[PDB]
Amino acid sequence: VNSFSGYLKLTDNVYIKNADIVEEAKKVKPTVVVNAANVYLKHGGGVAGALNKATNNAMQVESDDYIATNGPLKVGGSCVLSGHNLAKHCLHVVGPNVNKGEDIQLLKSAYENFNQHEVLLAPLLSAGIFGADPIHSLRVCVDTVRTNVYLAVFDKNLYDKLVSSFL
Ligand SMILES: O=C(O)c1ccc2c(c1)OCO2
Repeated sequence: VNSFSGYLKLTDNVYIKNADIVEEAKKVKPTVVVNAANVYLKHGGGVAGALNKATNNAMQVESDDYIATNGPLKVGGSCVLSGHNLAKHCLHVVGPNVNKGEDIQLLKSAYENFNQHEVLLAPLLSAGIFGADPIHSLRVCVDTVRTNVYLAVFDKNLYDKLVSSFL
């Protein structure tokens, strides 16, 4: 049994809810929250900007030190950093950004990072300002992630379309 409430069960391991990822993290304090990161861990907008704002910029300060030591992530890659006030850990995952011309086949590689964590609160990778089709992102998630994933969707309209169209 876990703390996650109000989710729609899609499969054995994937759950979905219309919720503010920030507000959901603050309520649950999950072991892992996933950030929709870029390779530079520059948390300007979208999910990343919202998560970072909720940490009062501590996520960005920590991320800048990580990049200064390790250099950029790979598209499809990830790193584990602090979850600050939101979670124990933040898994920063880089999905391909279609608005930069990145290979959408890297979306599966991105979701494979979730399999290193038994339970996660996450957004749909490469959705929103990353430019991919969220219906496609949900399909790759279900067909890739084997661990227990609780997906938070920012828009009620998109949430309802994802559920109605789910095979
Ligand atoms: O919370 C936000 O401001 C935000 C902004 C962009 C998003 C999102 C959340 O879900 C995925 O796309």
